[PDB]
Amino acid sequence: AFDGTWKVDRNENYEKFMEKMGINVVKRKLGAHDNLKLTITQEGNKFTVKESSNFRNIDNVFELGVDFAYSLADGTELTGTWTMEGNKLVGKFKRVDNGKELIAVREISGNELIQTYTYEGVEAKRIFKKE
Repeated sequence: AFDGTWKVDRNENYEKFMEKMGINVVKRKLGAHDNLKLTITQEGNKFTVKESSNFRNIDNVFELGVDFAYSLADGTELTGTWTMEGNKLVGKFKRVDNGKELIAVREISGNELIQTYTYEGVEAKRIFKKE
Protein backbone atom coordinates (compact mmCIF):
# COMPACT_ATOMS: atom_id res chain seq x y z
CA ALA A 1 0.00 0.00 0.00
CA PHE A 2 1.21 3.52 0.85
CA ASP A 3 3.11 2.55 4.05
CA GLY A 4 6.80 3.44 4.17
CA THR A 5 9.38 5.95 2.98
CA TRP A 6 9.58 7.35 -0.57
CA LYS A 7 12.30 9.47 -2.26
CA VAL A 8 11.62 11.77 -5.24
CA ASP A 9 13.27 10.46 -8.41
CA ARG A 10 12.03 12.51 -11.40
CA ASN A 11 9.68 15.32 -12.54
CA GLU A 12 7.51 15.88 -15.65
CA ASN A 13 6.58 19.45 -16.64
CA TYR A 14 6.88 20.56 -12.98
CA GLU A 15 8.53 23.89 -13.78
CA LYS A 16 5.69 24.92 -16.14
CA PHE A 17 3.20 24.16 -13.36
CA MET A 18 5.06 26.42 -10.87
CA GLU A 19 5.23 29.25 -13.45
CA LYS A 20 1.44 29.20 -13.87
CA MET A 21 1.17 29.40 -10.06
CA GLY A 22 3.14 32.65 -10.18
CA ILE A 23 6.58 31.50 -8.94
CA ASN A 24 9.70 33.19 -10.41
CA VAL A 25 12.57 31.62 -12.32
CA VAL A 26 14.95 31.45 -9.33
CA LYS A 27 12.46 29.90 -6.89
CA ARG A 28 11.29 27.42 -9.55
CA LYS A 29 14.82 26.00 -9.88
CA LEU A 30 15.12 25.63 -6.11
CA GLY A 31 11.74 23.89 -6.00
CA ALA A 32 12.69 21.41 -8.73
CA HIS A 33 15.74 20.22 -6.72
CA ASP A 34 14.22 20.11 -3.23
CA ASN A 35 15.31 16.57 -2.23
CA LEU A 36 11.74 15.81 -1.11
CA LYS A 37 11.21 12.74 1.09
CA LEU A 38 7.84 11.42 2.35
CA THR A 39 7.18 9.04 5.28
CA ILE A 40 3.61 7.71 5.33
CA THR A 41 1.81 5.82 8.11
CA GLN A 42 -1.87 4.96 8.39
CA GLU A 43 -4.10 4.60 11.46
CA GLY A 44 -7.64 3.71 10.48
CA ASN A 45 -9.00 6.50 8.26
CA LYS A 46 -6.24 8.81 9.50
CA PHE A 47 -2.98 9.44 7.60
CA THR A 48 0.18 11.14 8.81
CA VAL A 49 2.48 12.34 6.03
CA LYS A 50 5.87 13.57 7.21
CA GLU A 51 7.33 16.02 4.70
CA SER A 52 11.11 16.57 4.70
CA SER A 53 13.06 18.71 2.20
CA ASN A 54 15.68 21.47 1.86
CA PHE A 55 12.95 23.99 2.70
CA ARG A 56 11.28 22.55 5.80
CA ASN A 57 10.29 19.54 7.89
CA ILE A 58 6.61 19.31 8.80
CA ASP A 59 3.91 16.78 9.66
CA ASN A 60 0.64 16.82 7.72
CA VAL A 61 -2.24 14.94 9.35
CA PHE A 62 -5.69 14.34 7.85
CA GLU A 63 -8.77 12.11 7.95
CA LEU A 64 -10.39 10.90 4.72
CA GLY A 65 -13.48 13.00 3.94
CA VAL A 66 -12.69 15.76 6.43
CA ASP A 67 -11.46 19.11 5.11
CA PHE A 68 -8.29 20.76 6.38
CA ALA A 69 -5.93 23.64 5.61
CA TYR A 70 -2.48 23.22 4.05
CA SER A 71 0.36 25.63 3.20
CA LEU A 72 2.91 25.46 0.39
CA ALA A 73 6.59 26.27 1.00
CA ASP A 74 6.13 29.76 -0.46
CA GLY A 75 3.29 30.69 1.86
CA THR A 76 0.39 29.93 -0.49
CA GLU A 77 -2.54 28.54 1.51
CA LEU A 78 -4.96 25.80 0.40
CA THR A 79 -8.08 24.04 1.75
CA GLY A 80 -9.51 20.70 0.65
CA THR A 81 -9.94 16.98 1.33
CA TRP A 82 -8.59 13.56 0.30
CA THR A 83 -10.78 10.51 -0.46
CA MET A 84 -10.06 6.87 -1.36
CA GLU A 85 -11.35 5.45 -4.69
CA GLY A 86 -10.14 2.10 -5.93
CA ASN A 87 -6.57 1.95 -4.65
CA LYS A 88 -5.87 5.66 -5.26
CA LEU A 89 -5.99 8.83 -3.18
CA VAL A 90 -7.85 11.70 -4.88
CA GLY A 91 -7.74 15.23 -3.49
CA LYS A 92 -9.79 18.30 -4.34
CA PHE A 93 -8.36 21.67 -3.24
CA LYS A 94 -8.90 25.42 -3.72
CA ARG A 95 -6.44 28.33 -3.42
CA VAL A 96 -7.62 30.57 -0.56
CA ASP A 97 -6.54 33.84 -2.21
CA ASN A 98 -7.87 33.65 -5.79
CA GLY A 99 -10.30 30.75 -5.40
CA LYS A 100 -8.97 28.64 -8.28
CA GLU A 101 -9.21 24.83 -8.28
CA LEU A 102 -6.28 22.39 -7.85
CA ILE A 103 -6.50 18.59 -8.20
CA ALA A 104 -3.99 15.97 -6.99
CA VAL A 105 -3.79 12.17 -7.39
CA ARG A 106 -1.59 9.54 -5.68
CA GLU A 107 -1.29 5.98 -7.01
CA ILE A 108 1.13 3.05 -6.91
CA SER A 109 2.80 1.78 -10.10
CA GLY A 110 4.87 -1.31 -9.35
CA ASN A 111 7.27 -0.05 -6.69
CA GLU A 112 6.92 3.65 -7.54
CA LEU A 113 4.60 6.35 -6.19
CA ILE A 114 3.13 8.74 -8.79
CA GLN A 115 1.71 12.14 -7.81
CA THR A 116 -0.21 14.14 -10.45
CA TYR A 117 -1.30 17.81 -10.28
CA THR A 118 -3.64 19.90 -12.47
CA TYR A 119 -4.04 23.69 -12.31
CA GLU A 120 -5.59 26.12 -14.81
CA GLY A 121 -5.11 23.78 -17.78
CA VAL A 122 -1.64 22.48 -16.93
CA GLU A 123 -0.64 18.95 -15.85
CA ALA A 124 2.58 17.91 -14.07
CA LYS A 125 3.90 14.83 -12.23
CA ARG A 126 6.54 13.87 -9.65
CA ILE A 127 7.67 10.23 -9.28
CA PHE A 128 9.06 8.68 -6.06
CA LYS A 129 10.99 5.42 -5.53
CA LYS A 130 10.45 3.36 -2.38
CA GLU A 131 13.25 3.32 0.22
